[PDB]
Amino acid sequence: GMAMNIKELSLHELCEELKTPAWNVPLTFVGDVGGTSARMGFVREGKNDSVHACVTRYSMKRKDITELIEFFNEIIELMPASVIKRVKAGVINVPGPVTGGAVGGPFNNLKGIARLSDYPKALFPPGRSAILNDLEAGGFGVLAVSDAHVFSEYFGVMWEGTQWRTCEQEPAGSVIGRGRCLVLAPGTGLGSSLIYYNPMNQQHIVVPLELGSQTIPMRKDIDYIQTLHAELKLLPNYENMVSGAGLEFHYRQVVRGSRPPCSAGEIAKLASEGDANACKAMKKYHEYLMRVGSEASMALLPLTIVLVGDNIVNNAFFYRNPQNLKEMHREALNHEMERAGFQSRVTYLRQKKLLNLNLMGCYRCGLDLS
Amino acid sequence: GMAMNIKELSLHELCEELKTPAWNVPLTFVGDVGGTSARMGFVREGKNDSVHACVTRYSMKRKDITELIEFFNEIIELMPASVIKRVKAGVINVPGPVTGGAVGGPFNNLKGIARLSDYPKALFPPGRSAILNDLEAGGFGVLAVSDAHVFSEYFGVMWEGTQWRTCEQEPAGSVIGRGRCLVLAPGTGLGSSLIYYNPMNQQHIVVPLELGSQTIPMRKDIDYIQTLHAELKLLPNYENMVSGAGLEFHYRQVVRGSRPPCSAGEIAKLASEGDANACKAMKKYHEYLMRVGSEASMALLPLTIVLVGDNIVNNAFFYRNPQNLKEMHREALNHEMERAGFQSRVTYLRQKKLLNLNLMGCYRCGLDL
Repeated sequence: GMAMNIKELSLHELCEELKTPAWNVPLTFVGDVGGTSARMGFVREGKNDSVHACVTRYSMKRKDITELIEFFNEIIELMPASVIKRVKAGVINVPGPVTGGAVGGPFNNLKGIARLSDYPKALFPPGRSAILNDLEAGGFGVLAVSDAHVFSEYFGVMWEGTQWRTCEQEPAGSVIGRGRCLVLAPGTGLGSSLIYYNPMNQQHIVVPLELGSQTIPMRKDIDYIQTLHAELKLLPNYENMVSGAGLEFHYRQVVRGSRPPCSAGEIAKLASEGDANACKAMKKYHEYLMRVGSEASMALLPLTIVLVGDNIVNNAFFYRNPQNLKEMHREALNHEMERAGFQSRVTYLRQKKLLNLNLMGCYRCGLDLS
Repeated sequence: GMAMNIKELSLHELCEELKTPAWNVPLTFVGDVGGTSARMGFVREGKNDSVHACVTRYSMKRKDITELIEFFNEIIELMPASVIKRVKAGVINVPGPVTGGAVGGPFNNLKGIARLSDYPKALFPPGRSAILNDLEAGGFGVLAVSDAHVFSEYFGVMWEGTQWRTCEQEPAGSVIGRGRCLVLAPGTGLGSSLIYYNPMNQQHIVVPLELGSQTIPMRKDIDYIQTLHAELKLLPNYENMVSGAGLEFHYRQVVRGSRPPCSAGEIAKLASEGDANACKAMKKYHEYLMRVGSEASMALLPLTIVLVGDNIVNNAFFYRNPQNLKEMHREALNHEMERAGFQSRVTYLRQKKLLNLNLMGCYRCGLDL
């Protein structure tokens, strides 16, 4: 009964899976491309707008984005032409910027440039293909979850803002809402995209952002910011406070050289076990994330803010704690324009169950290419 | 030449104009509705995607948006049946929020709620009508200028960024460009909208923003910001620095009591005459506008930033001064992320010719229907 089903198989197994009756339907080709590995295969529609994907993991051995073409051709050389003929769209996500929806890179951990024109037209049909940024795909993934009617399975409400009930009929967290949805991916970095709903075309549009690189506006933390400024030799941006590196800094500031310096991972682990210093560090982290939220809540007027990614799912213990919710809520309203209720109109949600949003995003984006 | 013409006429004269052969063509009804006045009439297409509007000025004396209906009915009762038949679409802009392109308000300077359902279907035909927010119309107006091939007539390049040449072959400022365009409207307030470009279908989409209400992030101006904080009893936002009130503040800080306070109008006038203090005040204003630009250049990665509005046109003397332009440019690059060239990617343009972008936006939106 799962609405979102991903099976990871070998290439030979994938080829067998595709010849089963259930897969004798329109297919979308999808590729989730990370630094070390890529997951690529086919997505089909199921009962009740469910989504079934069958992908194969490929190792990016050469650390070269051009290697994707060898994978594409390997699939075309192995798959019967008659299976590939039912491919109606092709969309992949790459770990870097994309011009048009065609030309991807440069990348941090990979050589070369992803070019859609260099891809085989059999997996990437002309006029019905795209290369997306990871957070654009992420944001399309959020739609796909909404579309498959199981938003409440994958996203929990942290708190409901005042706008939700004036704009939406269903319970908060049961759908994305026909209103702007800001997606924040607080993990090692700070990924941001705005999902816009256009009334004039009956369509939701995913807009990648760089919220994380804006200079932190101050509250009553002048000294705290200056400590990081002196350390980074850079005027701090949100990502500086909301990142692995930021968490490590928050920890250092808490323990004041009375306990060893630790990593992001260790800090989160300690925090899950109730270590007060590590928890305090997490709170500082979340204080700065709520500042991204409060300012963007004003700049972009979102109906919702959704925190996504594995880091968020794994840190559920922080978001379930009612005390942490109150402190986050308080900070998310900490803005002069809260006097007119700008910050309190926004519903905040957190991803509460693991899902590769990118794969699903590739799928969902493909549906608008038709 | 003149590919974008807006003529302001009396109602009786407008009525005569519309019965002349040149206007015997599909028409769009348009209304730019502000706090004090409304401009409303008809737009037609001409040779080479040219655009011709005839509008009338209505006073919003009663300060009530419902009054628009009496204007609509006055136009229908006076205009020949023959002219009203040619209306194919009807779009107006209102100075506040709008849901479902239909229901507008509540407003800060006007009583009541704008409802498209109440409006006469002869001026607002079914399935071909909308109510826009002003910044959205503004943003559509920019497109309309681009569409009508005369971007270069209405907008001047302040400076060309690196990105423009990587996706356009024609001169910067000749078209809006296949990329995001951030519209900033520095006037009494500070309006903002992002004209998103969707690469997958080549569509420009107008997304209203509230960039002006964001908390100013610091550079080396901690003390300057605190001076305004202590005055406003509010942590300052961009609009606090970039507004009539902000300009007045800049002037006060420059003269430090030595001269009585002047108004924004007076400050601009003095600055056009070469008054050093007034010029310094305009520098300060523009310093904070470029800070909106530098931060938004990073958050929203635009291909262009376009400064629009009458205040920008009327202040051309400031932007023509090349020392002023260098100072603005330096501040627009004054961001940590300029080390990766993010601020330098962006082409900055200023509106250099008067044109009611909202009326043209209403027009352009009524073609996307």
